[PDB]
Amino acid sequence: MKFQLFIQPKLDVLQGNIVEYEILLRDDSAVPRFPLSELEAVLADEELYLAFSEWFSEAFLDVLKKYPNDRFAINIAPQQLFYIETLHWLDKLKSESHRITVEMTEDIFDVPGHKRHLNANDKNAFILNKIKVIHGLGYHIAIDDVSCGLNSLERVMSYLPYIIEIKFSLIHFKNIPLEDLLLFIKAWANFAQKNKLDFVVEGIETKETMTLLESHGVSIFQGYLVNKPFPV
Amino acid sequence: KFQLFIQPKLDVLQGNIVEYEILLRDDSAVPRFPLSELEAVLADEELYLAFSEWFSEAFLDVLKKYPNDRFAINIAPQQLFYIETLHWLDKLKSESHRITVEMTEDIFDVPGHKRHLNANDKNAFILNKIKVIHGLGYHIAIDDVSCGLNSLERVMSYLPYIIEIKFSLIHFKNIPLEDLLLFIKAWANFAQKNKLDFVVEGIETKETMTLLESHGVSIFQGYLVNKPFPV
Ligand SMILES: C[As](C)(=O)[O-]
Ligand SMILES: C[As](C)(=O)[O-]
Ligand SMILES: [Ca+2]
Ligand SMILES: [Ca+2]
Ligand SMILES: [Cl-]
Ligand SMILES: [Cl-]
Ligand SMILES: [Cl-]
Ligand SMILES: [Cl-]
Ligand SMILES: [Cl-]
Ligand SMILES: [Cl-]
Repeated sequence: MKFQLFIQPKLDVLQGNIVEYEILLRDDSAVPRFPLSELEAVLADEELYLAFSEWFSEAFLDVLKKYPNDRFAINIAPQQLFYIETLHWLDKLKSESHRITVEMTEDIFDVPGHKRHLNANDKNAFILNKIKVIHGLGYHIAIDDVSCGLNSLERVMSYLPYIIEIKFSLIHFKNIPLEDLLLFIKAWANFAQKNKLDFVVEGIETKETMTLLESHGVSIFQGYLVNKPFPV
Repeated sequence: KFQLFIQPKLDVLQGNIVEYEILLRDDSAVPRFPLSELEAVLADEELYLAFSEWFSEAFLDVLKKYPNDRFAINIAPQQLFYIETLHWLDKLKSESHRITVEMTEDIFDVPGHKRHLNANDKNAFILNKIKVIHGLGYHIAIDDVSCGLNSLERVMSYLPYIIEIKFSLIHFKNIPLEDLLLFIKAWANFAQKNKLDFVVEGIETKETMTLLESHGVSIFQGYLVNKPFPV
């Protein structure tokens, strides 16, 4: 209803090649924005979540068909994993998982009501299990926006068996002096290397910035330029 | 079915008591944090009122017993959606000048009457309550940074109102210390740049301190590992 898909090509900072396309939810707005309140309303009702899920999986499959040679990243909030429908549509798209990355978002949404009786430890176990399942289906799993939301180092550590990628988004950290932010970037870069994970830095304004990040010992990673998403 | 423990916080280098932390425990043969019980209380306003009345009175008894010392209490951000929480912080406010509110990294379910708020409006509502607590003169610490929801983004959002950030080695057993040390150094610098106090908890012994120093963790309060006990 109030929903549509956008794509953001993810462009390598140094040579500008398209590494993958990320899929983004947007509203039907004058100027489309992420539909935060609408997705939360859907997440709070199993029947609406089922309709949303049917829409999303079909629309996304249409995109996969239209670009059959490329990798697609989709965003899934951990709280989505409390609905079996989420895993059911990942299962139905599983012939394409070799070219799909599931970016687990940093979002803290209200847990669907039929799983609210679980304590905090049992909730984390349930989610980790579902991440196991997604990994088992052969999706690449990435942690999105690390050091944001609930994507703290502890969480990244719990997900670690099942992930291939850590993403750090400069955009989420505007007001931190870069020389201060650089120490967190260096920490995550080293973590990624030690654990044979790909490290991605998103929201890099120019190649100038790359070199900037380059002096202060961030050696191995993929950088993505800032660019506007657009309708699919 | 709840009781309070205290954990004296002991300086790693000279062993003095910096402050005492108040910890919730159940009535078990071996007491543990009563996670399920506290979540059930958080899910029901009437039980939360009754728990709040118990807690605040019990904690006030403690304060009277040790009138010269600083006490740290843990508050989960979701407790801020209940007006009762600010009501008892308001009632204890004559002592706020020796109380630290440690905002925990917990992700509990938000009380039902505030679930209608979108994620942005929920964050603003918590931030407003933290402003209030800071306004009452409490010291506010962020507990267990880089755990739970206490990510760098959150710490940034809390920043005007905090004086302390705490990093707990205990939460990160399986990270090789030379890798963990880069995160510790990042937070140590963040604290200095922002004139926050940096605390590293869960230091087993004095050698660790040298390590921390050799890797740019210059100014911090180290705390030893020790057992809490009934108040
Ligand atoms: C070329 As590929 C590893 O993104 O499927
Ligand atoms: C010396 As003090 C501010 O920790 O009571
Ligand atoms: Ca993403
Ligand atoms: Ca604490
Ligand atoms: Cl999205
Ligand atoms: Cl379900
Ligand atoms: Cl973090
Ligand atoms: Cl506690
Ligand atoms: Cl660990
Ligand atoms: Cl320091």
